[PDB]
Amino acid sequence: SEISPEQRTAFEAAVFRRLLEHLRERSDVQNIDLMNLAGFCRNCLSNWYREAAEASGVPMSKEESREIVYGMPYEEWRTQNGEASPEQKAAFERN
Amino acid sequence: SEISPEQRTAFEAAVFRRLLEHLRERSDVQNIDLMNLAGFCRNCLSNWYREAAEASGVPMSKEESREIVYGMPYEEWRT
Amino acid sequence: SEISPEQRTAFEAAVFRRLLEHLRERSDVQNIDLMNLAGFCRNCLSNWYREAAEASGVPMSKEESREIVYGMPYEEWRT
Amino acid sequence: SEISPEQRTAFEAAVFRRLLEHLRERSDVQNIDLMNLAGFCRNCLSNWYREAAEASGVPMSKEESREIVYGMPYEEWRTQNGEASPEQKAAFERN
Ligand SMILES: [Mg+2]
Ligand SMILES: [Mg+2]
Ligand SMILES: [Mg+2]
Ligand SMILES: [Mg+2]
Repeated sequence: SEISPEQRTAFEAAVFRRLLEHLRERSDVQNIDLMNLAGFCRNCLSNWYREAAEASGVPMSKEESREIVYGMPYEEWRTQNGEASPEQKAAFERN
Repeated sequence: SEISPEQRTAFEAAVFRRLLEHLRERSDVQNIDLMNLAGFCRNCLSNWYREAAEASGVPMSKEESREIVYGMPYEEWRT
Repeated sequence: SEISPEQRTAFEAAVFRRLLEHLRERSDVQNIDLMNLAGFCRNCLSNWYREAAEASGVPMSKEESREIVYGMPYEEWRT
Repeated sequence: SEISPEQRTAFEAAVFRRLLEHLRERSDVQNIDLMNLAGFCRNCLSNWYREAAEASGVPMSKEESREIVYGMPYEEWRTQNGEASPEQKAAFERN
């Protein structure tokens, strides 16, 4: 019921980590499609996180913030691109 | 690294609040299309937030979580 | 095993149609609660069906897929 | 647009395989909770699949149909039960 500002922040951070989980398992969900649809993507998330750290006095590169959001160097992730969609796996890769 | 657990929490929470704000301004983006593309929507966000509070020992209703994500009662947003 | 690819297709399709039928009769179960519990709902089913048709070379609209899953126009079900 | 009965069946089977994927990745989603909520679970799916095979003249045990739905012997799956929820992983297993 009655929650502290430290609880609100803990719940925001944790829900953010749930989102990150989720975008990592929906590796098929393209950033451009996210961009086109929703005006953000995993890159906007990395940038906003960078902005937050820089405002807190923590210097951080584009690629450091991306490793945080992606869970691996962004290069390791986007070269793990080339792969069938969930609906194409289901259609052709099973029976 | 040199970034403590509590710095991460700060940055993760700020980024979440910025997402929330950005979804409030992109009110033209339908939960349905977010769901069909990405497998989550504003209702999933409210659900994950509620589940986070529960996981931390704080019970919370479906409507409380939605108030938080939407920045208003859900039914007022539904308009 | 002794069960061919085409037997599987038969059985998988029949089980899907039985699920569909069972969700039509459990119209008291809200898409929202299905979504918050299981991470899918009747709208995800319609979306997956549309994506299956697309994956097979057949374009299909959001409303066509929903007609199939709901057994009626979505808006008529929304009532 | 205009689709054959063989296409309808192919799309039903494939959407069923997408569901099965999904329930396998949401291994945290309990059958009882599914039962309580929705009047079905992964066991009802196994049973219906069994009924369909038996009607097609294919004998199949309770446990064979379950291996089909679960993707592994049901024993290997339910002993891989005891594990933190997604929200508890996010809360306590990260920073
Ligand atoms: Mg972006
Ligand atoms: Mg959702
Ligand atoms: Mg859904
Ligand atoms: Mg059941």
